Amino acid sequence: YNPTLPYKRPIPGGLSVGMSVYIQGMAKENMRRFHVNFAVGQDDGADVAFHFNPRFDGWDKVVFNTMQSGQWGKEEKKKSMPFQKGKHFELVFMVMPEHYKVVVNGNSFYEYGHRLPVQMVTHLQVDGDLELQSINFLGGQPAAAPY
Repeated sequence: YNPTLPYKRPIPGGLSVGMSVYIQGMAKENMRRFHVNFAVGQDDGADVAFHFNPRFDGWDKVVFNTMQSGQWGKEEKKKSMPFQKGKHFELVFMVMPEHYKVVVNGNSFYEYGHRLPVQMVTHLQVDGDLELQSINFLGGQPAAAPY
């Protein structure tokens, strides 16, 4: 709840199709980039099923990729920037059978097809030029997380 950075949060009960990740934060006034990782492990070198990476340099854009066995795969990207320097934003990831759907501030933004099984994701990692306000989960079985 208004954590530091980097922020690593275990997903109570694991990640499953149907769930949603709700991120509230603020892009820094001097932001260059930041990322959200759907990681498969606690450690920093853990593989990443879905890497969401907004980049503010040259062509303002967002990069999407997967890291398996320490190797980044084919990079995907949308040459559009839904975030604004110094502005509060609402990032929502919905897990569907075929892909993660990204919605920024209510605006549908992208659909990243699954490369790594959704269920291998155990942690949500956030870091970069932003202020993190909160990370919330919706749907699925909460296991030990109270609500």
